[PDB]
Amino acid sequence: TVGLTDLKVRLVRDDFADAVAWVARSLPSRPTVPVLAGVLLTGSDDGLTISSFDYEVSAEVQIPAEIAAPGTVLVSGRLLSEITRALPNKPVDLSVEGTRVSLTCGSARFSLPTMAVEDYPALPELPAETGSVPADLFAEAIGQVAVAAGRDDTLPMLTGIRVEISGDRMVLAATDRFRLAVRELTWTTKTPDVEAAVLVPAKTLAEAAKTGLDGSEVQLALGAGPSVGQDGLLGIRSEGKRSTTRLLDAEFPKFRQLLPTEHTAMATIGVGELTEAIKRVALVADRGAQVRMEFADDVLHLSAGADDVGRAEEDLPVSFSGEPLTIAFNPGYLTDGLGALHSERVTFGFTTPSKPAVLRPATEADAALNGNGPFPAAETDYVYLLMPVRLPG
Amino acid sequence: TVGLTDLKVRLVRDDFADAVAWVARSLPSRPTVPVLAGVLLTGSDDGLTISSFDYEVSAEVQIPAEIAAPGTVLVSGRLLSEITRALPNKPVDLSVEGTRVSLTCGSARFSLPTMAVEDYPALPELPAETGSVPADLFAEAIGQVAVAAGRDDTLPMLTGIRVEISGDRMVLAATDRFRLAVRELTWTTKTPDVEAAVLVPAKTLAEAAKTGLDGSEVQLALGAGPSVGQDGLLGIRSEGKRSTTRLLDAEFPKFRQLLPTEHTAMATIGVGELTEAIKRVALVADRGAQVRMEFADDVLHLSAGADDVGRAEEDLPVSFSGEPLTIAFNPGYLTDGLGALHSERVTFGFTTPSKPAVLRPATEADAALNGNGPFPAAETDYVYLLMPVRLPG
Repeated sequence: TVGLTDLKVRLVRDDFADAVAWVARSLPSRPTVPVLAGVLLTGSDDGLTISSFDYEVSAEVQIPAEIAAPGTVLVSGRLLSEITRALPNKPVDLSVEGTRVSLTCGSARFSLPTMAVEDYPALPELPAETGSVPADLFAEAIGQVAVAAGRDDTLPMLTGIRVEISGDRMVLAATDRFRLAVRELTWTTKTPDVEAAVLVPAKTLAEAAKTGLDGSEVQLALGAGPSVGQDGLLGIRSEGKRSTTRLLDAEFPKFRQLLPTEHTAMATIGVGELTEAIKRVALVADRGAQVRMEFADDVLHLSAGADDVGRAEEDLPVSFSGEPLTIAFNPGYLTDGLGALHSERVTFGFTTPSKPAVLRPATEADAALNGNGPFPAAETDYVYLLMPVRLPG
Repeated sequence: TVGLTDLKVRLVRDDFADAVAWVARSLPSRPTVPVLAGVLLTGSDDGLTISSFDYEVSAEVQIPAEIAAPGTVLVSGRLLSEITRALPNKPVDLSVEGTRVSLTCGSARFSLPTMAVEDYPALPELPAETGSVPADLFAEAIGQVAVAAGRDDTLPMLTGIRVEISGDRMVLAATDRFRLAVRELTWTTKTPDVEAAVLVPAKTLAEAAKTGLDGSEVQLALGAGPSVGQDGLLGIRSEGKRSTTRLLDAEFPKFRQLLPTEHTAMATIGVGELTEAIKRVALVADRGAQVRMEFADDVLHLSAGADDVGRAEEDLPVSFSGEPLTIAFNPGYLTDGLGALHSERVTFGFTTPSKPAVLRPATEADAALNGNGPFPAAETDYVYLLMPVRLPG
């Protein structure tokens, strides 16, 4: 709450820099309201609360700090971040001089102008906790799904990652219209028979996955009972670094219907070698490119390029089964999926050279797979559905 | 010379990739004549000559290669570079199919279109050798001087580095109008009493310093006797990688006159600590910045910034001597010089807070320097003359 006192605090660099860092990354890029570019520093009760709010993304962290006089100060976020990033490891003194915010440290001294906290907005209080998730695994999931998230703000449906809860099983899924990534993940709920679904901004969720899921556990807050998701914001708290994200109004397109049941052809090949081959063959093509995969008798004839700029073709061995095939994909999307599998060997589920193709981690179940087909699809944890492209004609 | 035969050659990746690399970096960025974007591959006498010419920069290298049929082929330089950069370590087959240039390697095969070598220009034959220089030391010099080279093609005088020869002593010097870097370097001449001076494009010379002076010695070819420099081009050969650079018509401004004789004040301080302090204090200022250095009683009060965006100040110890001082410089240029010294301790020669300041490596001769002054200037190997800036008023 507002403090009539002028702040006066002592901190340690490491803590202050880490906090100002994680809070600075969550800042926007100088938006309409200049005040939003500022960072809030609320010193009280032996702790310094560093906060930032974007009317969409909230970031807050508290630090142990020897308080000499409480207070609240708003200061340029980017400038604070750079300075703190350049401070020596010596402890940091921080006082207020009316309209200035003196920051002393060793032999260096800084004097930043105080931004009008009077105009600064509030900081949304996070919703009621809904459950807990493992950090590294959760971040891995967000990373695997966000790969196929739409990055055009003119199509909000794709701009987000759908987070679904159903007991101790949640489902993350995003799509860019051509690629559709899905990932099941088991967690812990505080509402036993909770079932809900929400669309989170992919950029912000991925942003938190890179720098927020730093602890051993990550708390997810959406609500309680019938109010799960009703709050309209998603809270994420880990290691005292708690952040908020306003949800997307648009609803996610029905995606489960798009997942094939049976696969006409199936291929299994090493991720690394395939990726290298795809990049190699792609270098010939220009920006607008196309990787052609001709599956025949456990051999993949990976061709591409045109007769004007040049054409490339590389032959690789493959554990193939089913009817032969000649299917074309986008090199970028294909590389994206292969890189998101986080597996040592990839399995492709092909239906039609014009219908979508499944990319999922290989399983020893698929190793014992030979016949004419069709073949049932496996229930892998992560699946990447890529829409192929047209062939020369 | 033109070969009626269609080329057919076998090489090893490492050699071919290194050659195509060094020759590709010397290429322009798709200039007026598309043919210039191509790379020349002349296979003859057990060797493949990879060449490229920009009507200004020439790059040529020869590789050992099993020739099955000689020939000459022109192919897209960037495409060749990327492909060769992505080839496996297996040997590389290279044949010509009329209008195509098939390149086989292991399981991968490429087919690039042949560019019209009929329109390709000649490759300037290098001038008569003038002498030899140590590689690492020569590159170090070019790097130390090029730091202060003008990068605006609308002022050719600054666009180059002046290379002067006088026996076994050469002098490299460049200037950007505000910073003026000079470097003396001893080499070996083939024309005993040779004396000449030339202006080389700084971008191209630095380009060669990063990737051309790779051997133990670097040969410099300008001419012989009175024809030294008359050729109009500079040849540089090392480890069979020989390159040419067309000289600049504009003449270098008289710079020796600008070097002060006596210094009113002198400072000696560690490079690292000073650099850190300058960057720290600079973060407060915006793009258009200014580092203020107040030298007083072996203490440097390094302040900067304005009362609107903020102001910083850091106090450092210094081995100072002479009249006190308060001088301002540009943070970028100052950092550039300090980084170009390649020394552990820097010595500043100050004359007037408005006149240029000298930055040169510190010497134990300066360690025994105390008095009112003036002080004579030392004849260091490298000197960086920085023009200060105006103070608030």
